[PDB]
Amino acid sequence: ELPEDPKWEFPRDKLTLGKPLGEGCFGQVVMAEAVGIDKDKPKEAVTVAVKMLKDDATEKDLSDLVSEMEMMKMIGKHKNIINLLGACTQDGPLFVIVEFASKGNLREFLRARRPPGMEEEQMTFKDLVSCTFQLARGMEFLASQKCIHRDLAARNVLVTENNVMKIADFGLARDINNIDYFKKTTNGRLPVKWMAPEALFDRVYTHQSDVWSFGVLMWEIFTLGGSPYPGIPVEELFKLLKEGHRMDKPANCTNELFMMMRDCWHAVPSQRPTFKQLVEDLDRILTLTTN
Amino acid sequence: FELPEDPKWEFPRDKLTLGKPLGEGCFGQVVMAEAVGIDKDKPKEAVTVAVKMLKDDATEKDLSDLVSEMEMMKMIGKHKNIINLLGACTQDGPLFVIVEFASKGNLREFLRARRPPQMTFKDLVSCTFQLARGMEFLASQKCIHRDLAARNVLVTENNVMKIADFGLARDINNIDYFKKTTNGRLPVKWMAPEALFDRVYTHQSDVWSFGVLMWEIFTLGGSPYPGIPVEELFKLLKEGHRMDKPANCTNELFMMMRDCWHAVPSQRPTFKQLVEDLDRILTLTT
Ligand SMILES: Nc1ncnc2c1ncn2[C@@H]1O[C@H](COP(=O)(O)OP(=O)(O)CP(=O)(O)O)[C@@H](O)[C@H]1O
Ligand SMILES: Nc1ncnc2c1ncn2[C@@H]1O[C@H](COP(=O)(O)OP(=O)(O)CP(=O)(O)O)[C@@H](O)[C@H]1O
Ligand SMILES: [Mg+2]
Ligand SMILES: [Mg+2]
Repeated sequence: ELPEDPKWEFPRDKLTLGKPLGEGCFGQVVMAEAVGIDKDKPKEAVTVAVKMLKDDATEKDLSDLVSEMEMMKMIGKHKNIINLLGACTQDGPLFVIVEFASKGNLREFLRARRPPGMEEEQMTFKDLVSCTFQLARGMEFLASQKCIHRDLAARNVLVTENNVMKIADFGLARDINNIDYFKKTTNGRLPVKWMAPEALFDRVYTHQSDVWSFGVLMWEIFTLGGSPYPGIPVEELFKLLKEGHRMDKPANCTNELFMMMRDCWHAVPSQRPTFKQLVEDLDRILTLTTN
Repeated sequence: FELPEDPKWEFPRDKLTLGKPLGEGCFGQVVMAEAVGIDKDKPKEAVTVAVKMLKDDATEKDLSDLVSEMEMMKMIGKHKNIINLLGACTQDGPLFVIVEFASKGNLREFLRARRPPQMTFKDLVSCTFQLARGMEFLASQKCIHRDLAARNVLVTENNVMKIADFGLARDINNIDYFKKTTNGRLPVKWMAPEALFDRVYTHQSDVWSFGVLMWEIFTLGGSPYPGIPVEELFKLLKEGHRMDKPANCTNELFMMMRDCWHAVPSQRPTFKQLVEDLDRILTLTT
């Protein structure tokens, strides 16, 4: 029932499962040591992350984990994407082997480095811009691979030992050319506070709906891991989005970067910047920083 | 989005004092609260309650499921072995679904906490009987739970077993829902073969789940199909694989589990038959 793909298959006896990285809703992720995984360096144990099902897994949990594996095969290598390293798909549970990011998700990373008195090492304004630029490059790459993430948010970004930002969690990602999928998708399982109005109301997913999400990701970054639409329950966001409600400027944010967020949140999707435009604009801001 | 007001279930927000979170869920949050007017007979009286609500990262489906859960609980009458709806805050704010507090939490953790390195055989039979009575009542209210398991049973300060988590429960008369259900969101290890392969949900699919619940109880919160990943259960169920007898279990109670797991749904006992058979075992025990 699981697909065979010999070029991605990693032998189970070379994989040593270690500490769980969090107890998980639709699966479990565990630290592991993989010995041959780097073909250049056989006999060398690489620390990896292994996504697998839990005991109380649903049919949909297995579907989603297979889809996530296949979506990662279809997406090329990029510096700012969590890349597939391998899979165990035969004579046992499904293991999807991905790059370990030692510093965890970006939400927790930002929150851990907050200055005191909002209610370890601090991030500079330049660091937050570097972060945003890196993620813009990741999404420009994804858009070019015909991939809509649909679940872009700080909690779905991972940070490596070298502070490289990596887009992760491709379980909800779809090919923009998947007509049949988009024609029948009923009730959304995308966090409402990160959804483009057209995605929320009309079930329209494009790279431009990902750009809206990127704007919320920017807001998350410049609030040092704040929660969007603070004090507004999801229940009331529906009505507020239709009336053109938008978030206000974070503390760690210039008017320039806040106007970019506002552009990301244009009512008309084609009037939002492309990721390509976001990479160029952010590059210019990063080089003009003047610490 | 906006909910209609059902005046008989509406509770005013200013009478509800949210307290300690009882654990962050996957599709929502449950919090302890004090509700003062909640019992209409006793207006002055502060009742400790549980409040189900959305999280900040809530999906459209999370809101749907919380509304459905509230509506399903309205249809179900009061019963000692069911978590009952007490009220809802549905207007000018986030949806609060107010339910009976069970101080000792879910049955899985309760049993695991009392494992030898506290429960008698009679206690485990009492547990099973109580839950059989709960499900007999639900079946009679035209409710299919679909997600019967130890983690969806709550234990009160007085060790009363209460069936909980009606989020996935459906009315047998909900044909529109059953006609279009795509990929299941029900834990595979508790699903009747007909529910898993054919998307057929009946009281008899709940009876299969009850059998797994029995196995969970008599293993003191064990994990079903031990060492068998969900991935390989699909094939094993088609070949008629069934779990073996727990240590703390009589041949009688194990044969009842096996009956609950009959291949043919109509050949599985009804909850009514399970209540009568378990009553007899409870009175003949000790
Ligand atoms: N490749 C990887 N390297 C390091 N940490 C990773 C990782 N992939 C995931 N993680 C982290 O492991 C933890 C797993 O927690 P959990 O299993 O509850 O997932 P989650 O909280 O992200 C819910 P979901 O992924 O279903 O949206 C998270 O902190 C996640 O960011
Ligand atoms: N009415 C109630 N009284 C007391 N405890 C309750 C309760 N309803 C839920 N709980 C407990 O609160 C905790 C929060 O978990 P929650 O109810 O969100 O489910 P869960 O964490 O098992 C995953 P799921 O969302 O799928 O149920 C659990 O320990 C649960 O058993
Ligand atoms: Mg995530
Ligand atoms: Mg539960």
